[PDB]
Amino acid sequence: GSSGSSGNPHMWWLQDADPENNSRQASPSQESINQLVYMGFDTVVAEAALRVFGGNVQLAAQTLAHHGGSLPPDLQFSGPSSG
Repeated sequence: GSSGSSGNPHMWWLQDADPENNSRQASPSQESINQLVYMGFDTVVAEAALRVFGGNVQLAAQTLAHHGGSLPPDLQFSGPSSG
């Protein structure tokens, strides 16, 4: 990955409740990511997680929790892995 510690602005303070939230494969949603960070997962991990599991806050947590921040190092046969 890449160092993550203060850089991009959170942006989108308030306003606009639901801009575009449909049940279709696509990038994650701030909230979905924010809701993740809450559980105890670096945003990056949250965003990366959602991406891993397509974009399921649960699927992510289900793992992020089970594992406990770190993601599955053996989730993808050939891909990213600390090892």
